[PDB]
Amino acid sequence: AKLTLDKVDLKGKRVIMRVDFNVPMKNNQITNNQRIKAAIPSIKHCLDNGAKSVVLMSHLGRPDGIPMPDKYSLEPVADELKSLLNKDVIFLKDCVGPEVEQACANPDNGSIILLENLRFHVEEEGKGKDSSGKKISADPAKVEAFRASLSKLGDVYVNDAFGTAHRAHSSMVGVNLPQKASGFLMKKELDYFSKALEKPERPFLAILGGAKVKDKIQLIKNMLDKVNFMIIGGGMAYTFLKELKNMQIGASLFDEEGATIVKEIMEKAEKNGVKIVFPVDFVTGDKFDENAKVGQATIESGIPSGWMGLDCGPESIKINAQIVAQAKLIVWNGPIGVFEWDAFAKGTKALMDEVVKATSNGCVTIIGGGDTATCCAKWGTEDKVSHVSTGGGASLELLEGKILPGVEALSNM
Ligand SMILES: Nc1ncnc2c1ncn2[C@@H]1O[C@H](COP(=O)(O)OP(=O)(O)OP(=O)(O)O)[C@@H](O)[C@H]1O
Repeated sequence: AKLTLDKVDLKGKRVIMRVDFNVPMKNNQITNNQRIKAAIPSIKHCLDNGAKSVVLMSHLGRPDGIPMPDKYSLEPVADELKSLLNKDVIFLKDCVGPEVEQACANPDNGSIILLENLRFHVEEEGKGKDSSGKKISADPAKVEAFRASLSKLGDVYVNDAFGTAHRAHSSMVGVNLPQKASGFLMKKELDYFSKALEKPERPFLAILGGAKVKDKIQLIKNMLDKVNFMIIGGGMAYTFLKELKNMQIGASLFDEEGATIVKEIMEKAEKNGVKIVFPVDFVTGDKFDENAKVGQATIESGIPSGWMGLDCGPESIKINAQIVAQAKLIVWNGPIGVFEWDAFAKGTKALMDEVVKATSNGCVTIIGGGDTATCCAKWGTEDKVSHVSTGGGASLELLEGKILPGVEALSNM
């Protein structure tokens, strides 16, 4: 329901665009330009649609409100963008100030400008850390002076940075322009999560994985008000199993605090006519380590002392397959085993295999931006599923029922 890039007339207008350029980079090298490739459609569309200019702002790393051009500069990204675009980019040493305003006042037609790391200013995030790592706070008055500067730099504002739309930062909620719209990536993020929330197709399956239960209560609860089925994997499972199946979980992880909301969750599951499924057998390790001895266990046998459950097993994979294959909409957030290690990634991979199969068969599949979005990368299925969120933190909040400021800041119609 929010304004989008292709619905705005960018004829002869300057465009201030907030994009995701937080790329892994060691020594100003950039070890994965993926996120930079991703923003090109939006920028291209602006040039191709008559934009006088396009001003790009972003952040990279953890400078926490201190300019740090030596390790978190966007400069290496600015000329990496030139390569990818086969067009020169003008890098500005800062993101605000007199120089930055003149440079973007009335640029030559079609020029592309990239401002320095926004987080070099404590006003962007609204918080920070000084020379000794201690937390400092931005002055609400300087924050608004910073935002007044950023707004001048453009005539139309475009947010194509979903990954930080769950945080009301300056670049996200502070640009005051008549039209604030979603970029092509952002638009896609919204288009799909809108599906899994406004009026989902059924059967709607929610696969929730992860380590602790305490920080998934909201996500679990909000999903129970919408889905038909729900699978819970990952370390969480052991908390529910010990509490619902009197299972000896050995030395597996256990969320003591979350264990007290279990019965509250199962209630929710019942009032909403949903039946959660958990593993039934497990792949174990004699220690939380990649090359640990691998063993097997079931709910009945439980994990031996010392050992711990690290991935679901053969019967769990089968049950999972059956349920995945009967869904029209699947939302997957969180692997169901320690995917970082192959000895215990089988369950997660099998699930991926099945989910990809569901996409081919008409099922819309949505993946969380965190640990799950990287799984598609490690196994090239980023183009075999309906959607892979480009932002873990934001997708989690969206799926939790929380308000995403960056989004509500966008214009309507
Ligand atoms: N059976 C398990 N035992 C111990 N740790 C596990 C197990 N399964 C998964 N994990 C761990 O869960 C960790 C992530 O936990 P956390 O809940 O913080 O993120 P998450 O639930 O995976 O969310 P997301 O996938 O969106 O980033 C992974 O790094 C993985 O190592």
